[PDB]
Amino acid sequence: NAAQAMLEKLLQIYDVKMLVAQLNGVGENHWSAAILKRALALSEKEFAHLQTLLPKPPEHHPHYAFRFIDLFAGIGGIRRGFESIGGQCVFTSEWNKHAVRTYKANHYCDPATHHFNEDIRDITLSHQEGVSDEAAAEHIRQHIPEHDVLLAGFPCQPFCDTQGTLFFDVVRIIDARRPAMFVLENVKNLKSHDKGKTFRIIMQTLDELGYDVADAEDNGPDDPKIIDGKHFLPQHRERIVLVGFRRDLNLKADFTLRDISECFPAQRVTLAQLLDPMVEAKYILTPVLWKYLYRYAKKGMVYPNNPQSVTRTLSARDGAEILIDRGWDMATGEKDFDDPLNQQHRPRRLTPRECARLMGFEAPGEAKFRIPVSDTQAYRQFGNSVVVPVFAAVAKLLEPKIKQAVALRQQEAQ
Repeated sequence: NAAQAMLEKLLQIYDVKMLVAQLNGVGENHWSAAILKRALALSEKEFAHLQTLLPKPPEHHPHYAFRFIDLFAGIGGIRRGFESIGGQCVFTSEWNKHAVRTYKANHYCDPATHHFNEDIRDITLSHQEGVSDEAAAEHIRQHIPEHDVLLAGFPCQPFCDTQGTLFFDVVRIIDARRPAMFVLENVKNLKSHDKGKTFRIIMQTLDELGYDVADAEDNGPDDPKIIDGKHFLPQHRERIVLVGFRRDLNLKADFTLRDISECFPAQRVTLAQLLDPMVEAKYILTPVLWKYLYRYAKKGMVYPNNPQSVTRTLSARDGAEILIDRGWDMATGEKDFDDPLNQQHRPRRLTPRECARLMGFEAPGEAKFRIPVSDTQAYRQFGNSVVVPVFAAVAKLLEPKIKQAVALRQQEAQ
């Protein structure tokens, strides 16, 4: 009966074609989609191999340090940091079906203690005018469990004041559930958006909810709420981070995101360290694509052997945009672009896994991160993601505060 249980979980994540290929790769039996479906309605090493395609629970399972939810979860960028400090994810909302597949491939999700939602309005009922605020709150609580830390990456939309936006849905959820803390991620320029109206309305809304936001009054060009991944990984990637503390709990104390610098690694990961020395040929640019990309570059090239690539930080400006040199001669390209000899040295694109390392989902040298989707979807996913070690650092700063909050409610239960 357990074999049918694994297959249903596997089919949420992987294409039938991939599972069939994986089963054939074990080299014991011949498999097809139809035969796989038959088995879903046969064992030994095949079972063992399929196990390696699913994430294991953390080492401390089933005992967790605190509870959190994951809104606009993507592929789990914000989740990783908090799972790392013993957190239990008890609810995830993510609209993008392919992102959900990558999420499920890398995060253990027990349906007895966790729920997925696709469309958040289905829970908040924000599109239903006739539902009262209290009835909506009661409805939200049916779907979203009690939690200590709310995590959200919401989209930047212009603006009872927040109505007609996804920010409103997040606010409805914070009000219905009153987590001890929240962490919201947003675009670096949030402060400038709509002549400052968006940031002002967001901060005022959060304050009126009863939350103290870290560094709320520190809004100059050195704003500590703006954190760049460049401190952890070799690319410029800034997001604004809004950390809130429920005021009645008095947890904030001296907390400040200025302390983030304590979390910076001793030595930063280099661009060179993230690259696989051997890559499939399909990553080499096609002759036509190189014609496109070359003219663009004239109207980001990495030289992994040039000493500078130990130092350099890729701008904000991967498996398309970021290119790895394979010995193209500039002068020859200028004289005769189609030179058959120089054409053996077209640059290559980053692979999805190298993009995973660039974003912090994958350690240098390692291949633990599961990518169950197409290269195209994977690039999109990594492009849309938070920088993992930024939020791991934030979680580390919050850990003592989170432990205090859990202690408070456990004592509040007596």
